[PDB]
Amino acid sequence: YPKTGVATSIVEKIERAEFNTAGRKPTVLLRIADFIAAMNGMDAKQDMQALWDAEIAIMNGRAQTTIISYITKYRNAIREAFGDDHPMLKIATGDAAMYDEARRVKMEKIANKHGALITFENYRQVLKICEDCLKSSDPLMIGIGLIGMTGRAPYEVFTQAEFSPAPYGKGVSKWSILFNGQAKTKQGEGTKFGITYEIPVLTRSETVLAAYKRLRESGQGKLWHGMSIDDFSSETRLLLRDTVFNLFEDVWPKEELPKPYGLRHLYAEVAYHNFAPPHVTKNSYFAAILGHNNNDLETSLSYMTYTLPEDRDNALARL
Amino acid sequence: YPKTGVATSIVEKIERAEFNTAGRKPTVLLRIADFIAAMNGMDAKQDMQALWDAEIAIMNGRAQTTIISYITKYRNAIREAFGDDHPMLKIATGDAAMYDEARRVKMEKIANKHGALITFENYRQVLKICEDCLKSSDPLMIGIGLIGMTGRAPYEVFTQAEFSPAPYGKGVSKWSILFNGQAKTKQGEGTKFGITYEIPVLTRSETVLAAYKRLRESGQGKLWHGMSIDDFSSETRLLLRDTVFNLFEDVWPKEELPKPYGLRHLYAEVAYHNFAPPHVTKNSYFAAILGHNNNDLETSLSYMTYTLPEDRDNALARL
DNA sequence: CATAATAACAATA
DNA sequence: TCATGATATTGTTATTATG
DNA sequence: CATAATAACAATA
DNA sequence: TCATGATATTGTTATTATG
Ligand SMILES: [Cl-]
Ligand SMILES: [Cl-]
Ligand code: NA
Ligand code: NA
Repeated sequence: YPKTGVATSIVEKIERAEFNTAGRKPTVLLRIADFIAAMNGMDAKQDMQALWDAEIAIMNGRAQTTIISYITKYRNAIREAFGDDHPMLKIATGDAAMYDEARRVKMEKIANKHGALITFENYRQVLKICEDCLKSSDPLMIGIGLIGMTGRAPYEVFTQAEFSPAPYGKGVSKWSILFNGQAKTKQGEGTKFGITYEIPVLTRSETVLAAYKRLRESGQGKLWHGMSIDDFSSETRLLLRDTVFNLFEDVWPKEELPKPYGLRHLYAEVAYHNFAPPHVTKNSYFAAILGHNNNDLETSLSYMTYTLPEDRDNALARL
Repeated sequence: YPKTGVATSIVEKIERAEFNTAGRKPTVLLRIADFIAAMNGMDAKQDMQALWDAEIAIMNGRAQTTIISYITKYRNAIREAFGDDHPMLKIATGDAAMYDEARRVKMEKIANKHGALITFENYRQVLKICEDCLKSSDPLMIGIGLIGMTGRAPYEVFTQAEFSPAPYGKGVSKWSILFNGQAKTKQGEGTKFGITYEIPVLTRSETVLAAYKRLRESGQGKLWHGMSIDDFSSETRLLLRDTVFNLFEDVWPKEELPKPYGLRHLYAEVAYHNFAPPHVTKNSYFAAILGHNNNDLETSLSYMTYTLPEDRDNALARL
């Protein structure tokens, strides 16, 4: 328990923002910096409570998810400046009802999607487009194609993925590769953090591996590699978004706009349709190929979004 | 907040047990009765804590699930004698780690089953046997057949089920009926408590309805109707168990012994295989036909236990 | 000289 | 299963009384 | 006289 | 997503500087 410290990343972001040619003012980051600064020398939890109450009063008007995210930012700043043992971490948090309601809403959305799956009629054209993106010389395109083919998250694909040949007996597997660099694990001991596991691919493994080699050895590929989530977001998010919008504009199901992470969802589906052994559930297979926490099947629920046109067809054959 | 009261059901069970021709002594019920008796006049929470600590010390040696169940019994007794506002309800409970570990174990079991589904090779013979049980004159048999065909829980089937014709446009549906009397709802406002909803049946609806009419109008049927869970358990559980063991001894998959609730599991599976529309997930369909809480998909995980031989076959066709 | 009856004991949803 | 701090079911076995 | 750049704002897993 | 009290990602839009 120290009473002194500074949140380096926020301050650096501000000082970096002092040379902005355009864009918003970093007001939130400013408030966080001022918060941490005012925290220095504080010992009375009453004062801490008052401060955090001021901050809470400021965030009034924002959306629930937004407020939650901001709270996450504040807490990470506190951890960065003062450590995990600071008492403010017992004060600077959301009220229980907030997280309860967030959970309720999320589960409601998932439950709604499960009762109204979207028919991905042109999924073959999408997969085709990704496979075409594999051969492009534009690193972004190759990345998108890799999101489509390996089903790895954008951050994983662009910043930290490790793809390698998967041994099939005494040879190399054609329809699967080894992957390392799972994201969002939070370094849980039951997670795939630092674990190399085998995943299926929706095209020949040679093409995937080669394409990833072309991506890594690229200039933008060497710029991307090792990036923090903020760096990657600020650098690529909107461009990737626009490019994805434009690529699949006319083939994506009209119930929704084509977003990058959708390619992950679809992947799972297609993968399950083609490679899943008969002794496993859809939840279990999703959980396996997506690299989820040990013994978890609940996260998989979030990925059941589409239904394949053939499944739709023969589910109408049986009737 | 009163300090006086008696748990009527326990005492009545004891006084009823005073005329036992055979069987164990009601020691647990005795301890609960003595507990409630000693609670009378208690005002100091320290004393309450000491008492419940004595009880906890007694239960040492039992299994975790057992201790949990016993705690449930104690709490229900406290609620019966003193009401929901008694402070002992804040003391007479399990420590958080116990329920955490229970959850962990349960989820681990489910996750294990999801990665090793059992091939129900002879499920057609089982369904056939149930359909045969529908025409029997033995009410128990009819009940079993109804567990197999309607997929309703034993307690529901024998004690409180309300089956009725399901309207299909301007007529009666052949492959579905209306059901009322959902169990285990705990009267949640998002549950099917007191709700009549439509369920699929694995044989013609006429046969089901007729068979249930023959069951209800029976003597044992009129004895069963309206029974508490304890009454039904003590009256029927072991007989139903033995009969179920004997009926499906040679056709049930050899990975497990044939238990009544299995017929529910299987039901779901078969139902999903035959009736599920293409726009819904297996989780959602299970949740729908099993009558689960609103927006819940997690309970359905517990019912994915078997895999049908045809699915096994064509999952090996695709390979 | 042995079996059925009962509730403890236990696991599942 | 409903809620996420537990309860309500379903499943198994030791112990007891009894010509 | 208008567009791109940036971080706020927001939702998903 | 990992844990079940939240965090780490991915997705959207208002605001700002700038010949
Ligand atoms: Cl293909
Ligand atoms: Cl059939
Ligand atoms: Na919301
Ligand atoms: Na256990």
